[PDB]
Amino acid sequence: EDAGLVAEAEAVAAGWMLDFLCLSLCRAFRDGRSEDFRRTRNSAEAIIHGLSSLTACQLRTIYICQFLTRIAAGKTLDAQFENDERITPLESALMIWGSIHDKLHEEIQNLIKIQAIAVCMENGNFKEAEEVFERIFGMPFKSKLLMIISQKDTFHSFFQHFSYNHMMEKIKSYVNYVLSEKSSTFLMKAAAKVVESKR
Amino acid sequence: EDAGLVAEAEAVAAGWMLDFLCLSLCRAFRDGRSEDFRRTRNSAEAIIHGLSSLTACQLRTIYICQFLTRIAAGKTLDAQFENDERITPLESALMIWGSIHDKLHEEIQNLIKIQAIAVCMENGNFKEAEEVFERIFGMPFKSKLLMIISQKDTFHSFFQHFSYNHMMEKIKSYVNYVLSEKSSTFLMKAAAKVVESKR
Ligand SMILES: CCN1N=C(C(F)(F)F)CC1=O
Ligand SMILES: CCN1N=C(C(F)(F)F)CC1=O
Ligand SMILES: CCN1N=C(C(F)(F)F)CC1=O
Ligand SMILES: CCN1N=C(C(F)(F)F)CC1=O
Ligand SMILES: CCN1N=C(C(F)(F)F)CC1=O
Ligand SMILES: CCN1N=C(C(F)(F)F)CC1=O
Repeated sequence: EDAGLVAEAEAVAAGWMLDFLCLSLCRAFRDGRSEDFRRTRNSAEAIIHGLSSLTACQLRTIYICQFLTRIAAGKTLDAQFENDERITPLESALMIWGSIHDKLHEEIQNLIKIQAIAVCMENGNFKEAEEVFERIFGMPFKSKLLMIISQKDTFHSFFQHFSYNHMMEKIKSYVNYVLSEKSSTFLMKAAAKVVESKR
Repeated sequence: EDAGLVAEAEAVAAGWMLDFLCLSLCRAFRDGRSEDFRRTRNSAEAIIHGLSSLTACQLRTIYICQFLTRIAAGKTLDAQFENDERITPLESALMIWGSIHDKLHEEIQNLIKIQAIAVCMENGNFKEAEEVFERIFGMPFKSKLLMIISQKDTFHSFFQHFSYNHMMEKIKSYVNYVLSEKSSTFLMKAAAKVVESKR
């Protein structure tokens, strides 16, 4: 047995597992299956430790997984992430997005920027909403948005175009493109072939 | 797309990933690669959540993984496991082993029974050594073993036959049999084929 060849095969399999888990995470996110998403994300983070050197495609795959994790936790009331990063999950999703269709990219970017503030207002945390606003936008629009937060004007018309549902719809359209690109990756294709043979 | 067929294919892939991770864990245990073992074990525990119904073979695979985890942590000074289970890792390995070659099975069983006491003595925790003895053996041999613990006779000749190294050697021989049985499982075989094609 050659330890070097065994290690290379383990890295090849880690690559296959990463694509399979990204495809699973994308489907769980699209379907709103939060518990399945939570389990798949735990598996993706563990499997990613099996790769020490990533290709450009593999880097894109791990950042998509990290991005969807932060979007899925967008309205969380758990302070552990913010205690570590000193920013909210939607702000972290924005940092990832900023690296990784320029029109769709810009639309998602602006929806996340506004919703990073709006989810704080929805949760009744207006001090955090103003803190998020200062980190993102620290202009008449900026003054209007500052007045909205100041007056706790959670249902201002500004949020009809920049809504939580519009952010989720645009992100899900992007997820459908990731789903198509990865739908024929090795592991899921072999697994689907096994299932189709039993019917 | 059929959610039912997608879920079935995810369970098929979880089965393949479980066998691959068991094979990896066995090799890391045999090689003494503790950090690789730690990462592989984290991946196996996450992947196992993708199966809700296990076959008899899959149950054997998860219990082998759980068993080797407790053998690998046999000399641990971390109290979190004992705080939860109120037993030591070697005692938990014994519980799993008791369910999972009757001669080799009995030899491993008795080596773990003695070493569950001996690792406590090695660590200078003789109160735990006596507590482990009472849980396992609570007879002249029992009286001799009780006197050994009482006198802190860590290097008594009794431990030459029932040594830590003999326990690890017998367990590694059993691990080599698991390694052979799983060496041609789907995922590692496909991965090895990819690596062999690049040379
Ligand atoms: C319905 C959209 N959605 N999907 C989520 C998860 F967790 F499944 F990815 C959270 C979330 O808001
Ligand atoms: C940086 C840690 N991490 N890894 C993640 C994933 F999904 F890629 F495994 C999500 C996440 O927060
Ligand atoms: C699910 C664990 N987790 N929480 C994160 C965030 F930001 F979404 F809250 C990142 C991360 O790894
Ligand atoms: C050398 C034998 N061995 N392997 C171990 C691990 F962690 F790699 F599985 C711990 C241990 O005592
Ligand atoms: C019962 C939790 N657990 N799962 C393990 C493995 F390896 F099977 F994933 C080891 C372990 O202690
Ligand atoms: C590695 C985490 N862990 N520790 C265990 C033991 F018993 F070995 F200490 C079981 C388990 O799941």
